[PDB]
Amino acid sequence: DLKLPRQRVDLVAPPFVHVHEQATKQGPKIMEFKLVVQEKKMVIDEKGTTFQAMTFNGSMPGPLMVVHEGDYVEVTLVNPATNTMPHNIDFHSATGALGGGALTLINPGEQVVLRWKATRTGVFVYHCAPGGPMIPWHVVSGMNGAVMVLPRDGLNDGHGHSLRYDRIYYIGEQDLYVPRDEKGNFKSYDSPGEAYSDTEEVMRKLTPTHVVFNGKAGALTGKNALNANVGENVLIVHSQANRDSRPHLIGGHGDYVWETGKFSNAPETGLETWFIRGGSAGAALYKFLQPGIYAYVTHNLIEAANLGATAHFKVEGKWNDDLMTQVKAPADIPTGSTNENLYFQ
Amino acid sequence: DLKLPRQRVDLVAPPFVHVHEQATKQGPKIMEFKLVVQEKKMVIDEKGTTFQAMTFNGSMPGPLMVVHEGDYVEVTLVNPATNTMPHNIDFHSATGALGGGALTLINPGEQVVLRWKATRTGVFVYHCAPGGPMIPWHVVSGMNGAVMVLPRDGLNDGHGHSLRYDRIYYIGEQDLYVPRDEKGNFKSYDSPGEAYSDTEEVMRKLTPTHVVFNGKAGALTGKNALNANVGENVLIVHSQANRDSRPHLIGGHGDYVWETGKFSNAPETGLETWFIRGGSAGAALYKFLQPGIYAYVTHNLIEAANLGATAHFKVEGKWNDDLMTQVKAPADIPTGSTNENLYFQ
Amino acid sequence: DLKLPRQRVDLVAPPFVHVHEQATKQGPKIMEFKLVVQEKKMVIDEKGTTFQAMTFNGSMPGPLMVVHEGDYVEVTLVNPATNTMPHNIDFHSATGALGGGALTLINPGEQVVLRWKATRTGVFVYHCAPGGPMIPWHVVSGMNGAVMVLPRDGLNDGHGHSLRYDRIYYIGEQDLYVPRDEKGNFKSYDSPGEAYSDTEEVMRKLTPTHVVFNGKAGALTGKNALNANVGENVLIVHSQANRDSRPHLIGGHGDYVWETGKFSNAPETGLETWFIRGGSAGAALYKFLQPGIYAYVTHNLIEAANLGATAHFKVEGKWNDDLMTQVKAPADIPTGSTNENLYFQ
Ligand SMILES: OC[C@H]1O[C@@](CO)(O[C@H]2O[C@H](CO)[C@@H](O)[C@H](O)[C@H]2O)[C@@H](O)[C@@H]1O
Ligand SMILES: OC[C@H]1O[C@@](CO)(O[C@H]2O[C@H](CO)[C@@H](O)[C@H](O)[C@H]2O)[C@@H](O)[C@@H]1O
Ligand SMILES: OC[C@H]1O[C@@](CO)(O[C@H]2O[C@H](CO)[C@@H](O)[C@H](O)[C@H]2O)[C@@H](O)[C@@H]1O
Ligand SMILES: [Cu+2]
Ligand SMILES: [Cu+2]
Ligand SMILES: [Cu+2]
Ligand SMILES: [Cu+2]
Ligand SMILES: [Cu+2]
Ligand SMILES: [Cu+2]
Repeated sequence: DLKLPRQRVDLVAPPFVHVHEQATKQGPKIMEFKLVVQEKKMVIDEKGTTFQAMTFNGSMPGPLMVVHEGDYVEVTLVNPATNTMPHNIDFHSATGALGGGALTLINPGEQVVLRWKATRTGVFVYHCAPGGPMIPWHVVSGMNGAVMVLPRDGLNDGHGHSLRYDRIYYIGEQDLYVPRDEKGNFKSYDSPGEAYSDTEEVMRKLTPTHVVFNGKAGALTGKNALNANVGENVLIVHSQANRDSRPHLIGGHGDYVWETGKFSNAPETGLETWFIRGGSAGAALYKFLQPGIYAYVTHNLIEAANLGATAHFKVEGKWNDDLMTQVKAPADIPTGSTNENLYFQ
Repeated sequence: DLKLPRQRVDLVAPPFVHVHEQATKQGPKIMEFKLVVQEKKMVIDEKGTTFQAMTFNGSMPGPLMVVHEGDYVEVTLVNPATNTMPHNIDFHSATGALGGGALTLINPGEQVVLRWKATRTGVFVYHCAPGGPMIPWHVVSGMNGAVMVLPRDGLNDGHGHSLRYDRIYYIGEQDLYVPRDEKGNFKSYDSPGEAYSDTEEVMRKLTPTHVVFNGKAGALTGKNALNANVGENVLIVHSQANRDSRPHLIGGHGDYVWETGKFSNAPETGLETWFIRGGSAGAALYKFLQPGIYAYVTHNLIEAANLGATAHFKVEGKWNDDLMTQVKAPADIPTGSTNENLYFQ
Repeated sequence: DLKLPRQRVDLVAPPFVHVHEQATKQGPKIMEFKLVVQEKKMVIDEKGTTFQAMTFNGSMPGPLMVVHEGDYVEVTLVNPATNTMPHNIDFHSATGALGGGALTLINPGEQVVLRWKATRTGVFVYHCAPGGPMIPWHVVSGMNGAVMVLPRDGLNDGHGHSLRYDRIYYIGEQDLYVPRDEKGNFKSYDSPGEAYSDTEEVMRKLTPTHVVFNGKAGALTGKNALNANVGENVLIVHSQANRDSRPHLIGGHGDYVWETGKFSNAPETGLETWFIRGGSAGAALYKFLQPGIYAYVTHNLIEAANLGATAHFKVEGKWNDDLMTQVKAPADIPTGSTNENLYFQ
């Protein structure tokens, strides 16, 4: 009895996002998405450590889904008979039934269809939540993604001026808890079930062994650096389903930041580092002003450099010597300089 | 020489709150409260683990005290001779003398009366603070609560519209540090004094063994679930005196959230997860739109599911199929479905 | 080809700040600062524990640099030949080249001159960032400070009223990771190089051994307490380059707080505890209303009392009995009192 145009959306693998319009004059639609659970071993660091992962659509994070305020979202969740455990899905964007968790529990070999109305604008987390201690275990094993619900008029700056992005990326950050053997080496398992008890012991101490973007250390570095151009307005959506994060664009700023991730609230301007609370998504706009390599990190630098949480942007364009310049290149300290006279010696 | 009506308030045990008016046309009063320290063993988890607790009024958290801006708050603190240690009280709502800590130090068998003026609106923490390493130890042993100072006109949305709650609850979150024996079992002690040295060693590593609401794992689940009704505006006050928290209503939102907890600042709207900084109280409004069970958690899910930090709301009313509906119940995956053709396989 | 007045600034050791104007009618200048790297052993706690530190200008934190929006900042970085490692500098206030890190790498015996334009107002972190795992190691060894870029009209309250401070202090908070021997005693090293491998193992677990303000436990207590007077508006700038902090003035409030530290955003009013995200600086105003000792802490009380993160303010003036008063000093509990009748017994 819900009589609205339907539209099928094909999701893509993060950090890219499926095609969508920002501002729209189209009325409300039923937007149809399909997610298939996949349990599999994945590599999570540059030394080749492996991990028994559980994913939506084979990726960590799950794909970003984009709809407009007032749309209805109809999700088919599929749990193929190759999987070993029950799974479900809960959307933080949705209202009732534990975000839909209470309506979507499916055994291997089954599927379910849930519909929810997109009544609140912003970016939101979605994750598996089977019940009890299964909940943290599914989420930290990789079963979490995000949804963005745009206002029909697109983003604005909270002072009645429109904001438009040229480019969008979705960075999902994941905390992982990998057991070690007596000698400190990471342990390997043949199934998720088998990893469980040792993993639980690591989770209980609340300290991750890895903190990764897009599912592995180095995933968004080297040849998979993110691309941009001087002058472009880039939206970066950042989610963390379980633990806090402090995103920082090294060499840049957050021009407009919705750190709690909800478009009904005016963004903050000109931030250096912002804060994603565990269990939420945030979004930041930035207009690149200078070419070159930028590092996008969590600004716990131990986690960024040593546990895996660094992505790269490669930005093409012309350098602006007004903003920054090397006045004098590295040179010998002058013989006639007197730094030994300074207050602190 | 302070000539104002006096009024005695009877406190109640959390998560309930003593009777009060929201908006008031009464002038400033002296509001008189009494707190009695109690040291005692308490059960803190579902396996029956016990802990040497120190409390105000026998509860963790201490009772919520509610007054209006401009009131004077006169607190009698009582330390009965059955207790073993000196205690005091500091209010984050108050100005001077370390929030009153410097005026309220009492040995067992003594009492003291402090008066402070409620000049700043919001929710605030109160806690014991005897001096030095005693401070964290008293607080994490349970000696902390909150006070709410309402504007005389009641809450507003920051755009000049009144906000009124139908129902209020106070959730105090507590981090606990319970020593373990060689074999990993939790240790038991006959006095707070005796637990001290082993507890200090656990505190120094900054990782709690339990994170509980209203003093124990499961305290606000089962038969002590919180009650509400579709349509009701519920205020949830959340405090954490020592460590950060990220509250999340599973299946719901924060309609209006004062995450730093101060009513002079306009609330944020439509949050998924909010953030209580350690050493503070926050407050969130929500109007229930759907019946059923909701879980209120910190959205570090390891802490929520495995360390104790989950409460339940049971909400009566009629389900709204517009907001959310199960279109197709769990069913076998169709033989003629082709999920093996999807981008991620 | 940049034709502007130059002005040399002499930095001073934190928590004090070099002389500057708040509001200015002067046009843009080139502001010239010099920083010299110093590697040396420092004492970091009250038991005399030592640590292989790396600093800018011999202090942890580095000096606060103050300029106005539109100024150009020209920094000479000097790495004397007594040091053992390459170092550089990155400013979060600057745009491009990893905040200048990519232009400032200097070996011992060398110096470099970088110029950046101060286009964004607020307080910002600066830190060494040589590349890879060297980055967290340099920062947590002490190589980080802050810069404040003031609006030309000075601070305002976000509702078009001017804010002026009578007094400014810079509190840099530092997380430290000191290795322990088998018996739990802190280990000593003869060089930074030698401490490295053991320090890395401690950093990987993400739990600091010390959390200190101005470079050591007790640095801003006793005879080095900070000074103020009843009636004065004091600006406290707080930075943390690597880990989150929750500042709290015990006995006071944050009258006006820029917790994300950026002056383009209206401050919050009347906070009890605020939140500095790791990798950022924040600023808070407060007008002292009462004389006496105040403690400025991070409100993780374990860290404040047990790991080193407490400073003192000593405030002169007259006590205001209206705001707070001891109505009845500590006294025996009356024989005819009946506390045994209270709801919680
Ligand atoms: O109190 C009525 C009773 O109805 C139940 C049956 O399980 O379901 C209601 O809520 C569901 C979502 O939780 C809807 O799918 C269903 O249509 C609705 O009738 C119970 O939840 C509830 O106890
Ligand atoms: O500098 C004056 C001197 O007076 C003291 C005496 O202890 O107390 C003042 O402040 C108290 C609260 O801290 C008030 O109770 C008292 O009435 C007031 O005179 C000292 O704190 C201070 O050194
Ligand atoms: O793409 C052009 C090329 O120029 C380089 C040479 O290293 O430098 C540009 O950016 C520098 C700052 O990163 C400026 O100092 C320099 O003036 C500018 O030409 C490369 O970064 C870049 O690949
Ligand atoms: Cu699952
Ligand atoms: Cu969730
Ligand atoms: Cu106490
Ligand atoms: Cu406190
Ligand atoms: Cu360095
Ligand atoms: Cu940085």
